Amino acid sequence: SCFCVCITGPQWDYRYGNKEQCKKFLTECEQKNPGAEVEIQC
Repeated sequence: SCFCVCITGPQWDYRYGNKEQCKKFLTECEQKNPGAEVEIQC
């Protein structure tokens, strides 16, 4: 099970899911938020 993160200033988003869902989360993070701080760990 993976943990992934998309931080945009004071809005902090997190997901717990499988690797496919966390890869999707980071792709969406990047499309919406080019400057986000990110993490994936599985």
